[PDB]
Amino acid sequence: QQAALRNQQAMAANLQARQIVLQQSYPVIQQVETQTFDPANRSVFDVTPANVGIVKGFLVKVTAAITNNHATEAVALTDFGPANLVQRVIYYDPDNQRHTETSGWHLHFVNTAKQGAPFLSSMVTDSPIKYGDVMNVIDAPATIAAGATGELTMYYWVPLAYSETDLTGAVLANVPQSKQRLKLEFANNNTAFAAVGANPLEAIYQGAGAADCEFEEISYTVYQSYLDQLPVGQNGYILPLIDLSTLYNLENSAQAGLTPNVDFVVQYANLYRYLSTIAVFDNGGSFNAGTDINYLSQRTANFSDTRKLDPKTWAAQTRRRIATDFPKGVYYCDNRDKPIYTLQYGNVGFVVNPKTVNQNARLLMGYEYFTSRT
Amino acid sequence: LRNQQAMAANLQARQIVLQQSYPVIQQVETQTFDPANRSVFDVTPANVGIVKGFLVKVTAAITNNHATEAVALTDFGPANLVQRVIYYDPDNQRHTETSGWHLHFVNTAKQGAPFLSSMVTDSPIKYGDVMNVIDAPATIAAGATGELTMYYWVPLAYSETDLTGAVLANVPQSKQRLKLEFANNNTAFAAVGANPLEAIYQGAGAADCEFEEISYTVYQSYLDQLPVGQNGYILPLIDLSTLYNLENSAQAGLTPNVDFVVQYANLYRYLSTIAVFDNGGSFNAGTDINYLSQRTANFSDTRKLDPKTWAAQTRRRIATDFPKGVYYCDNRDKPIYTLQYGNVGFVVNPKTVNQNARLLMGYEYFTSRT
Amino acid sequence: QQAALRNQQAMAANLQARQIVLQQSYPVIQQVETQTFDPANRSVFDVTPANVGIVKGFLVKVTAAITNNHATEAVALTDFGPANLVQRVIYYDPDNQRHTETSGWHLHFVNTAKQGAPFLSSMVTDSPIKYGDVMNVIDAPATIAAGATGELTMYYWVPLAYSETDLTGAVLANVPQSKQRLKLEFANNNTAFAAVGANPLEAIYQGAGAADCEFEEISYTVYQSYLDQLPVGQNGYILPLIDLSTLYNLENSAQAGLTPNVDFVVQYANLYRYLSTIAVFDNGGSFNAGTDINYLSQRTANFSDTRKLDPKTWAAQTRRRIATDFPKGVYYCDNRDKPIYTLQYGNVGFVVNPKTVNQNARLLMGYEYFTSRT
Amino acid sequence: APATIAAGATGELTMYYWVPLAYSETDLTGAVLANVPQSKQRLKLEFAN
Amino acid sequence: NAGTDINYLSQRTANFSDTRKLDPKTWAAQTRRRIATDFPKGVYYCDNR
Repeated sequence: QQAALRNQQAMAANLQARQIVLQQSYPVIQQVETQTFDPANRSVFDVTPANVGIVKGFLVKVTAAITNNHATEAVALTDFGPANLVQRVIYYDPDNQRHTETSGWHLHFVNTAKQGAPFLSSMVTDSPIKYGDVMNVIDAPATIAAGATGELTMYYWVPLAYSETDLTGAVLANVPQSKQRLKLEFANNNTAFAAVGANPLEAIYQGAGAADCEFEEISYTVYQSYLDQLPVGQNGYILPLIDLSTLYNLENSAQAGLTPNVDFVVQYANLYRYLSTIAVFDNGGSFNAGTDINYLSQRTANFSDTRKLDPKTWAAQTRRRIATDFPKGVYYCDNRDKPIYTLQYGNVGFVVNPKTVNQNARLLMGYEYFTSRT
Repeated sequence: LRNQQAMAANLQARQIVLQQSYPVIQQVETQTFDPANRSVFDVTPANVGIVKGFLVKVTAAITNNHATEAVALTDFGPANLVQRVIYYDPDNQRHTETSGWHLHFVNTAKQGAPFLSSMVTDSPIKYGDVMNVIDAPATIAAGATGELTMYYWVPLAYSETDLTGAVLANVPQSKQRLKLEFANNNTAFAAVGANPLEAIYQGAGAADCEFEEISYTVYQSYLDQLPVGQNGYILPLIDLSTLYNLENSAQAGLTPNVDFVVQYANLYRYLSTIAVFDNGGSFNAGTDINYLSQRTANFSDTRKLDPKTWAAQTRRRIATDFPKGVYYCDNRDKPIYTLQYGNVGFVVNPKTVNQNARLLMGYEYFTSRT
Repeated sequence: QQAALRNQQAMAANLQARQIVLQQSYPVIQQVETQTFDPANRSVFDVTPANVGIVKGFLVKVTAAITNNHATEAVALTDFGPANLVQRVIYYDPDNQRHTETSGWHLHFVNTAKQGAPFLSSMVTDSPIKYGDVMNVIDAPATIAAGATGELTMYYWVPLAYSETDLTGAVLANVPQSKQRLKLEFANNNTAFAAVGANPLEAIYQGAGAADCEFEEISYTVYQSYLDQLPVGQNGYILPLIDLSTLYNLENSAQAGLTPNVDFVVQYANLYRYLSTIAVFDNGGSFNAGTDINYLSQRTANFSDTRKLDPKTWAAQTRRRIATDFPKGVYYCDNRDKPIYTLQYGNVGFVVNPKTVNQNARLLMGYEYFTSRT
Repeated sequence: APATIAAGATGELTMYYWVPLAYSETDLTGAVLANVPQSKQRLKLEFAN
Repeated sequence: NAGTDINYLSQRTANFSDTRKLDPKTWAAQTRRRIATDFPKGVYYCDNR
């Protein structure tokens, strides 16, 4: 019957231990690996991080030099640009369980959503003191002319723990036996450059000189963030067992079958607690600023929409979250305080009712969620 | 507790039945007809002993009446001589309900090689395709008549030694129903450019092809002289109270580079899965797929593989590849089984998606009658 | 004295735990790494697999594009062909202990022996239904003409566990500290192409156009097969300790000193339990279909041959095992049910009594064996 | 290393470096215990060009 | 369209059995018994009252 007291007590014990760990341990961010390579030779890498304490996440620095060898035509950044330097990232913990498995662009948009502004960007102000884009932390030339070489830098934070204060999703890596694995599939000369008229979704640059663009090199450095000198007690190490037994993951998917003026519904799976949802309307390679959509919504089994909104009003809600708009055709939904959980109510779905549908149209979905390891 | 003993008893009873009864394969019905008149038949098997399955022999003569154009076998060919099969037991409970091609592919998966095929070897002794057990001419030229032979095994029992799914009909009284829908002049021939999925021949002369006639003979396989003990007949109650069925379904909504997930239902113990990528009438050898997988919600992929590596696993099971666009997955040792609907899904992430694309699914599973 | 009861009990406990692990865990096959490279730049790679649960083995997919740039002459596949895409494979477990260390051709012949037919081949039948070589799982053009480019695909299974049901040789990889290592030494432009008259043993193609053949690229993908969600008990994880403390390895060697009509004997070492033996008679670069051999045998210290047979009768025994013959000059011996163990009887040797011996003749031996980790 | 390389000639060089962790073969001061599968050691070499 | 683009319509239970798998005209016949005429082209009705 009742006995649910266990949960209540478990939550309290988990929160208490989390606090003790945060108070007693010390945060460390350490380089684990750096490599420079030619994408023509290789683009997929498997990084083996260190097994020390509780791992919170990885900061991945990526730099690249791209030369546009075309005789006459230039190329220009796509909407995602340097966020496409990493095509896909997948993490496995010591028990070989998969956590995040998503695209670089999705990971980057979530980094932005969680910062509350374009990730690691430099705001512009009227200050006479010379603050500004001094260090080019995330940077890429808007265009690369025929014969020119452009230099790019972009960063991604691959999260395990939900935040610096909420260790839900963190990973205990102390078993010398099995290693963690951070797999990075980088852009290469076949994904980074889109010809005029081709789909720019996964590309960095697009334009009439694309066929002659090539990477001179790509370099990456993985920094691992963790907590060391974990606190001990009578029963050994004090550890938030729920935090460490919960997966905090980002995943993406693709769905097709849209038709003008008809509700296109993407169901949320059960068991997962969805914190945020991103929907990219790849309208056959065209990315529009809401003009190809009637409305978007989140709906429960009951025909009840909780936020059926026209595109600009939907965008207004997002401006309250990241202080600007996501790129054309990218829509965001924050459900952090009340995660979508199909057990709480009936099934739930994310809805897009398109106004215009080009051939090969599809919705690319990105999700942020918590789920029990077991 | 219990069960340990229920299963132990079931297995003991199965063994006694196999040891004491005697297997019989008997013709129950034969018929010749012209599909222009009829193509659906309801065969009434005999209610005797424990029924294990039915071997269905189908022969047909196809005439290409075109003036100058020929037709050639589709990838499924004679496997499409039977379009669908449905079996109802004496208690009005359905077991298998699937297509002829899916049934045939499962027959192959269970044999471990193309069903009833003749393997080619260097033997100087004249073994070989002597009897043309499953046979069909590669092409039928304009004005020619081709002769075809096809066999299907409709299973009730899982195998010759595992009676799970078998049917007790020595008593039931009420009749069994083996429903067969055969190919006809509208399904057997595909014009150039048309979808060849359900057809036997395709080509420029298709519009003028027709069946001269089709014949079928159903053989029933059962166990007779059932063993009797104290309480009466010794029977494996679990085996006889479990359904072993094959079923098919169709799913659409595929989009390039996006995971297309087909959820497995709960309650069923899925032994195998077949997925056919009918890419708008085009059937490709993996080139239109990024990867296939089986996935558990919140536990990721247990076998996310590129098409060739997926095909490699299948080569270990049937010693060759299934036809273009046909993908197989063996889960016999550890059946897909979720207590919650869709806690597991079959995944196909397509590279190329043509108009009218869809996945035709085929399942082999066990489930309780109750 | 007795007390050997311990062994008997240990075996029972090992078998019981193996069964529980097989029944309770779930099998997973997951990609760990993929790379495309130019053999002119590099051909040796060290792959770091994931440390998750009990590792059973690795399925390695290798593809390549080879162009014959010769102006006029073609090249043809050698007897081993694509099986020589990988020259050598070596595996080290987390404790840095070496398991398999052998040639790609030997590993492939053992894959065939254990399947009971040419590994991952497509048999030919009279079926009218279009089964067949649809997916080209293991494939290579028989010849590559002057100016043409051929595409190849081959697969190797690198075993740790003996089989899917016998976990002897499997590896427990849970220590985050030390990584496993799978080293692959691939073919390159110096090993893959043999000139007319040169030794074809390690080459893929041989012919008058060989000097102008080159790889355009080689690509590999390593898939790791393992058991996850291992069963736990009162004493923690239930594990077959003998299985996990036994090495199941493949190794190869070379011996010379053959003389016509004289028994050439290769001794089996002590301690190892030899499951199979492969002997390749590289008769100075010539590979013959038994015609250069009087007989082969396995012999114990006692002049007692257990199977002294003429080449065709030896080949007949092999046809019962793999349903066909191994390539010219390749001889196989199955000792799986009663492994050669020099403790069981005196020393034992594999014998070849050659009829003809060319200059630079040698026997290349391949062994499959079990041995105690300690 | 050849003392000189004439116009048009190619010279071949060989050199060795011992990068010490331990002070000597008998004094292990400075040696490194490398048994944690997690984190790797790293030896960076910046060559002449 | 007036049924010409449909093979059949039905109501089916998980048991995979159909309680009324009918060709379009026969499906329409059942509706004619309910409303004394046919619904407009492409509109199909099913009474489960």
